[PDB]
Amino acid sequence: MILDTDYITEDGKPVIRIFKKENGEFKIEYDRTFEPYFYALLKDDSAIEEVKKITAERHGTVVTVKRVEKVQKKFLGRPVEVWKLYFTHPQDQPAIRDKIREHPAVIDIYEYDTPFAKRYLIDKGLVPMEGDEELKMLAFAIATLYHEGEEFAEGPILMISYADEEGARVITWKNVDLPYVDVVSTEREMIKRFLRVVKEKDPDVLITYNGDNFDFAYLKKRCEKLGINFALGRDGSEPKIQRMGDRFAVEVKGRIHFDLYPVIRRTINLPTYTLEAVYEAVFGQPKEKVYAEEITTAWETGENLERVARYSMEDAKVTYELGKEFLPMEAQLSRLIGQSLWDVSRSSTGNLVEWFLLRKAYERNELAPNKPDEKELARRRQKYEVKEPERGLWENIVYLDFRSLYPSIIITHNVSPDTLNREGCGEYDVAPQVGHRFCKDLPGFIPSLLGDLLEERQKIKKKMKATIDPIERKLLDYRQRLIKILANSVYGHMGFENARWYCKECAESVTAWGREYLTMTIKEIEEKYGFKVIYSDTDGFFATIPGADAETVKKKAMEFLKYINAKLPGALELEYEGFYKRGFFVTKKKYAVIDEEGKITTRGLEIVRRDWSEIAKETQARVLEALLKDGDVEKAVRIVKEVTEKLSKYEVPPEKLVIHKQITRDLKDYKATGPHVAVAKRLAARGVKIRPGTVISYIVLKGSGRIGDRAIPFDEFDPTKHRYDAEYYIEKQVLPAVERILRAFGYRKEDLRY
DNA sequence: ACTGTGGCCGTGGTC
DNA sequence: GACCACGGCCACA
Ligand SMILES: [Mg+2]
Ligand SMILES: [Mg+2]
Ligand SMILES: [Mg+2]
Ligand SMILES: [Mg+2]
Repeated sequence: MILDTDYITEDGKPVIRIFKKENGEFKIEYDRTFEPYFYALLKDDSAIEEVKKITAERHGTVVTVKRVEKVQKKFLGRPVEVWKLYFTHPQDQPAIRDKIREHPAVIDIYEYDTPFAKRYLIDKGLVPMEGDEELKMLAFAIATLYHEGEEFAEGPILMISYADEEGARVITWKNVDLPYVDVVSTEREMIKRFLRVVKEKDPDVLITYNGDNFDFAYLKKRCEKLGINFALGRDGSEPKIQRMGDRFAVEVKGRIHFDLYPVIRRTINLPTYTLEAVYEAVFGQPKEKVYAEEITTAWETGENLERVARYSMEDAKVTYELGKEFLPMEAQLSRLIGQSLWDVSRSSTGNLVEWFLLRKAYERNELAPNKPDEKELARRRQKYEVKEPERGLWENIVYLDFRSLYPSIIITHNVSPDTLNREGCGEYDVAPQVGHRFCKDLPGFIPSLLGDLLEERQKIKKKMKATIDPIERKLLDYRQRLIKILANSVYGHMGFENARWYCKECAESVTAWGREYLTMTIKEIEEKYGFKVIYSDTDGFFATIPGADAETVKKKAMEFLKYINAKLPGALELEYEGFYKRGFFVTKKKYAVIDEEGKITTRGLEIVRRDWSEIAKETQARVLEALLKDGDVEKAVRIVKEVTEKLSKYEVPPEKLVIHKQITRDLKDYKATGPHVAVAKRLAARGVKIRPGTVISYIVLKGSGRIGDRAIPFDEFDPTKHRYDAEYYIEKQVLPAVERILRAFGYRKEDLRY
């Protein structure tokens, strides 16, 4: 199994290293014969000699074209003759590529900015993370001594914690009597102890959380201060800082630094991304947070240091658990993209798509088109630009959707930049409305690879059902799901402004075909099957037979699938997603349906909005049940009049009136002072410490004037000298919760209260 | 350019 | 009345 590749330099020449793990053994393969290159397209094939003589300067040396060779690659669908230019060293290219491009006889240059070690992976057809190899993993965290006004890492590192399958431990230079704590003399001997542990365990993977920006940079600054060779690399090197945009990232040679933060940040969407919040979201169990000022106070007074020891241990432990949870998916992703786990764990699929396409382009000898320049990226920028669902309560609803609508469209009509308006074909498909014509004589680049992807995904869903190993099944699943994402990302790439295979005509052709096939499918189910489509968005629809039992709907639906799938061209295929006993649809992307087993599902309808109070969420839930499990609209509206009256009589437990709002920043950085902010500023003066991330649990008291002036914290609430604002919780919590739901039923806000 | 972007919204509060 | 800061949805894996 290939972990990664880099290169070093021996006497000015590049030496590819290939870090590998085979049969549980770590190996470094050296390749001293791989040559950097890029392509050039010339006005006349005779001007090659003058191009060979183009020189530049890097450092105190002359940059020369080592050698050239004439090759034939596909470009815009047809074979072309281009000159493959070779050089001595990777770093030669950025110094001479502009001189070759500025040459008059050179029309353009291609594939000139490919990182040398990633180029090696593609040309040699190597795939990271492929094989059986069980990777050894170890996670680690640090706890430091902060003081406001100090430079970064000016204070020492207090504790270092690690965690693996053998447990979680902490190393520190103050005596803490706990069985998972090892005590050393100094911060120096602590960092040295950590280095020994890592060398001893020899992990393939080091897992951090924000290690790219905090942990390694702190360990670095302390190691330079204390003169420690922080030789975490398997080749004796120190961790290496790479800059990815304004972002910083850290690699450890021979291992994989898996920083969880960039992976979590694009897989789940949370208000803030603390380790504790992420562990909560992923595993449901809580994690206590000890703050910088608390850790500093504890270290200085020696009090409650065991609490900081447990927090350090927990940081490591949950980071190892998060690592075991999220690495296999990312490993499958890198195997699919054909790039390193280090790389794919730090980039969005919209950008990983180009690496996948670029590998496909090499596999099929297709000259990759260049990324756009500034003027071109300007012309590609275009401004952002469906019938409202049917009102009422609907019963016996089925949802039918298209299997990979946009990918199937690309494959069925051979949509691709290299097929758009290709002259001299005998068969074209014409896109509705936008009129673009795509050749059908030869398969296109994008459709051909999208076909292999969709076919692969189908094979893997079959092998999934024929696998008893739950580990193997889970990895197959990850692969199948990522394929679906990658195919859609390939469609999206065709519309991306910075995309190499950009093609606006291809993209708007695909949406045009999508609208045509969707409206067609709806017209067929209503006209020839008596269905009524209730709701539709892009690639699926809800529908039922008006006035029909459940079985008649389900059976007649499966018949429509046989009918429409036969009528549909090519890879266009409709499928059956689910049945729903009842459901109502408010507006686009806002609806509620109930599964026969009772499980209710909702689209953006607010149900966990923490912005809201328990009294409002409760009423919303009860209204949904009376609407979907009971079908009584009047029972729902009765519930609303019951709760609004119970609030007005001060008969609702104040505990259900607490509004939990998160403070996002420092109070000094708040321009508009809202109700939770006004409580936070009031608490800060009384002596409390508020900080970015604190939660304010407040209640609104009865009064005129600003809401913030009547808001007190709930632990400050006394039911005998405080009266809550019943009108506020009626008109601005419960009624706004249920108004949009019951406006689709013709009930106006004035019909829901007292 | 996922300690960022894009789209839709709403509300508390100056001025 | 007019406008803004600041949050909540849905995407971006
Ligand atoms: Mg290029
Ligand atoms: Mg720690
Ligand atoms: Mg760092
Ligand atoms: Mg190539």
